[PDB]
Amino acid sequence: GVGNASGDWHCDSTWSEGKVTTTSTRTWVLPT
Amino acid sequence: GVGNASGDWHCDSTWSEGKVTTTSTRTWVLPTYNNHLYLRLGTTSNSNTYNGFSTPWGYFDFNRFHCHFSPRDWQRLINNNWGLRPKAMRVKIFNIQVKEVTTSNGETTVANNLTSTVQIFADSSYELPYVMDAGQEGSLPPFPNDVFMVPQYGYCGIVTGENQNQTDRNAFYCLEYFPSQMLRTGNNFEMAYNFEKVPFHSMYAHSQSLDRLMNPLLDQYLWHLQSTTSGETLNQGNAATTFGKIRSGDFAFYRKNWLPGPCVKQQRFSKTASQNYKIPASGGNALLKYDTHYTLNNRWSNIAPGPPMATAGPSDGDFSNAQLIFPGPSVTGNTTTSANNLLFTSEEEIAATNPRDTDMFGQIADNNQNATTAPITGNVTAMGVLPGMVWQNRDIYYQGPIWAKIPHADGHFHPSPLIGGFGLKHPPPQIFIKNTPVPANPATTFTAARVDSFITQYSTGQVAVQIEWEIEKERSKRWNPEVQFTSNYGNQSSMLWAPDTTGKYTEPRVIGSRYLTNHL
Amino acid sequence: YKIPASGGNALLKYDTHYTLNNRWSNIAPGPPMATAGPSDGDFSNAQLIFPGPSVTGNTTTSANNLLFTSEEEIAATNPRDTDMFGQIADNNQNATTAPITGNVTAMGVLPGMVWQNRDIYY
Amino acid sequence: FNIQVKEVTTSNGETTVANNLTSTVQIFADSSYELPYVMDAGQEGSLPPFPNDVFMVPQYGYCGIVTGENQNQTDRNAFYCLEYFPSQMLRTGNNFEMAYNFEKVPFHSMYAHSQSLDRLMN
Amino acid sequence: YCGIVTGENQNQTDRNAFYCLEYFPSQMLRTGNNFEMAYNFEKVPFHSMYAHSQSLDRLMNPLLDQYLWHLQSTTSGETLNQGNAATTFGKIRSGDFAFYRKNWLPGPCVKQQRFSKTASQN
Amino acid sequence: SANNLLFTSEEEIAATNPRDTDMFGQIADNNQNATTAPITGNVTAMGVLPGMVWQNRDIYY
Amino acid sequence: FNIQVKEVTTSNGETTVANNLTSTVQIFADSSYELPYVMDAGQEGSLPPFPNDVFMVPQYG
Ligand SMILES: Nc1ncnc2c1ncn2[C@H]1C[C@H](O)[C@@H](COP(=O)(O)O)O1
Repeated sequence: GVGNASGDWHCDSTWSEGKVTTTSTRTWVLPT
Repeated sequence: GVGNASGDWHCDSTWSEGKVTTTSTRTWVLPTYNNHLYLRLGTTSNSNTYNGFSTPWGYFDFNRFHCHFSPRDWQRLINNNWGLRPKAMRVKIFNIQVKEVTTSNGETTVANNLTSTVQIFADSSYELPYVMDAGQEGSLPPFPNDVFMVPQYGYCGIVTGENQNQTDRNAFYCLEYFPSQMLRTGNNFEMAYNFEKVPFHSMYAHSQSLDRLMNPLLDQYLWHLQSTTSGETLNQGNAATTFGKIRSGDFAFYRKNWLPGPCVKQQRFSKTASQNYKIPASGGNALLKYDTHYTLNNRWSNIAPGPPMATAGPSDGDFSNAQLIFPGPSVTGNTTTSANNLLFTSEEEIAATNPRDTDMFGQIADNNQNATTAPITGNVTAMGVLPGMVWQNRDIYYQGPIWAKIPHADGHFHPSPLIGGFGLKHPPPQIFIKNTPVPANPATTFTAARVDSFITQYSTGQVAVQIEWEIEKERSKRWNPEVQFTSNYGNQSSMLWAPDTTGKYTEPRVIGSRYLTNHL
Repeated sequence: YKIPASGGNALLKYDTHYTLNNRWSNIAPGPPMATAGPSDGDFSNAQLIFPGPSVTGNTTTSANNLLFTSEEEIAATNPRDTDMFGQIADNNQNATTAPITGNVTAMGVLPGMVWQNRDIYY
Repeated sequence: FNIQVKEVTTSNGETTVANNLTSTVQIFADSSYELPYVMDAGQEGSLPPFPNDVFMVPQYGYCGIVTGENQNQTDRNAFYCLEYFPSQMLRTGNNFEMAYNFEKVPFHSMYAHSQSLDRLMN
Repeated sequence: YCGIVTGENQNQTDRNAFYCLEYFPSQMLRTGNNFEMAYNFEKVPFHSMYAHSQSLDRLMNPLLDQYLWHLQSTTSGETLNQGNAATTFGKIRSGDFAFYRKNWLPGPCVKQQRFSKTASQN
Repeated sequence: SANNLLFTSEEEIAATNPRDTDMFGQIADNNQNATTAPITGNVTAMGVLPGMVWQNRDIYY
Repeated sequence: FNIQVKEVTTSNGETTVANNLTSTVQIFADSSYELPYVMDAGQEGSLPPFPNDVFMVPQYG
């Protein structure tokens, strides 16, 4: 719907003994 | 959906035999801070220098008591229960409305932008520096029908030396690095939290004075030496020493089981301008230097109301820095000449257990007396805690803070905010909020430079906070009627504790919580 | 030294006391501290005094008729009653200015302190 | 136990004493600690050490908070009336009993240190 | 091992004690014999291996100002003993941080003499 | 020469507690009055007080 | 029902009105009779008799 957001802004890094997982979000502009 | 409200406005207090639950709602406005960018901050001023950052984010703060208690409620609470302590909390933000401003020439137009997002996250992890806790504006307003502006979030960084500058140690925390929820109208946010077991705050005044708890009728079975010589003259008399069994009446001499207080002395000033010595606010001898302060890393930090101590009553002509000062209804600006327009908190009630702010802790023999050398007593001003001491904490106030976060350090002793309140290791989390950026029309050919042209927006909605307080009734066996706080206001042209003809609302007096009595 | 029991300079004023709400309350045997042995010729207010068999009335001239409790045993862990806690540099020494030590009389508890409590008595 | 209530005739010159069998003495102990505690400090009245010594029960009196150097009372001062508490009534042949459990408390140290704190090193 | 020393003079009191290691049962080994033992530490506070990135005195939000007021000056001017009599109060504003009432006091403390690594300065 | 020695240091602690050579702070050691000037006392020894927070000395390799 | 919240632009000379869809009007009725009752005596504000008459909600004092 128009009124509902379609995703949450999460940027994160989670570290493991063997693997690290990176996550980042950004806002963008698109011209014509 | 766009058409449906996402929460109802309920403000309420429900009272139980054991627990009272407060609930209040308010409407808020959120600007766009710093045109969307984090800014370094620092000034170097000698006894003030500081360094840090200002953020594009804003936060909700419900740290003042009056946020959750209507005057009457506060009354009900304090005239009936001995202690109280917060148990659990839950918050929710809703009816987000994002506005966009056209800003035509001369006239600025505002219209809803339905598809716009404001982002909220609260951090449990306490990874962001806590600031909600001390001495600051931004808490929801006391009166329900008052809209408020969400405070901007800015944090301080460790300053080394008297000069402000940063070391490698200084750190930068970027709010965008945390995952946060994104809302649009029709979206809502909610969270819950549970306070940790904490000592019930004492809402009573001692009906006994520490120094004398003994039975007036009997006399100790111990003896003390009363006089080295005869007569009442200091250096003359017959040599013999005399001992005497401590009898009823010579109470000041009774050996007791406990010592009254931890203590730091405070300078005292008189509300009557005339009485004080002349002291400037600036220069080599600005007041600051003469007011009790603690030297930290080369910087004077003036001690805030200090280790709880007794203080002159509110009406008294003399007042100390130890007491907290609140504006008072009548005062118009940031500054005022006569202190008759201010409100003073006072801890007379504490006097029964610990030392007075302006007076000393006591006096100690500072010397080994001898027939040829007279005895000298030293005046004690600062006294750290000693085995067997018992003291009372500073009282809480209707408009005083509620909790404060206990510093993450190896050692802390008897955590109780000094400003008053409950000390928590994990305090209600700061809830952050910010309006997502949006972009003005942007150039047709690509440019790497970060975009800087944004549409102007602001948002508004309501937040609702509910706290569940655990309280304990009195259960005293005192016979004579207690003191209780009742208004007692004289005939008023425009009644107190209420909005007035202008429509303004202001709190008349500062109110504590210790009206009920209890013995030691 | 000569000291009266009454008047402007009655003993009370010179014996370590704690000012509470404008009233001197003389400190009872205070925070546990070491004290002269019972036999010793000097005694402090810190020690507890008991009548003793021979004493007839409420008052007596010679303290040889009284009984004194003493905490010599405590000496191993904490400071002496009549002596001080220690002495601290009360100044920043310098080639042109000599070092000054301050005598410390009252000392609140500090991290790492260990002390013994006053003993119990029959 | 073995409550014996006596009544005194008090004739002229001579005072006579005789038992009144139907008379009541009332005892209650309060757990709730609602009455100000006084038993605790520095005072006569404890049972005598020697068993075969009869003793006089102490009279109960309590202190009130004094504000200032001058004695007078504030609203804060309170009055506790013992009759306001429920208490047991006895007559000869009636007895009273009660029990209590101390709370866990640090063992009192009944030893003297054989080492001096300052030097524990080898 | 060290023994408790009474006084400034070394000598022993009855209190001094002697511990003889042979009085304890111990294992006897020869080549080919070995000894082993285990132990469990007790729960203890994690040692802090970090440096504070904030200075205690200022934890507040630089941007806002307290809602409390303090008295700033008894008189006008910047000269210590001259000026107009009136006392002035002011709402603690952003910047006058040294004046912000805080919730905590920074440290337990004992002063220490200071010396300079350059021989000349002392 | 002390240039041949190694010194441990607790600069890091400075954020929370007082400096070794400097004092704890200064207290009003007097009751000011129009005829009598205010005197501040230098505090050298300070026992623990309610609301104090400090760091412990660091460990070393 | 059919709540319609309007927002007014109020340009110069001319005042414009347009719907603001996301706006909230709040209603509660109190059973508990905790608020002083006034509906009862002698006063204008009741719905108009004739059906096709729009009316202005009375202000509460
Ligand atoms: N407000 C507040 N928050 C957290 N901790 C507190 C507070 N007030 C006192 N204390 C602590 C101080 C000691 O650690 C402990 C003593 O328990 P006691 O039962 O008081 O003898 O209680």
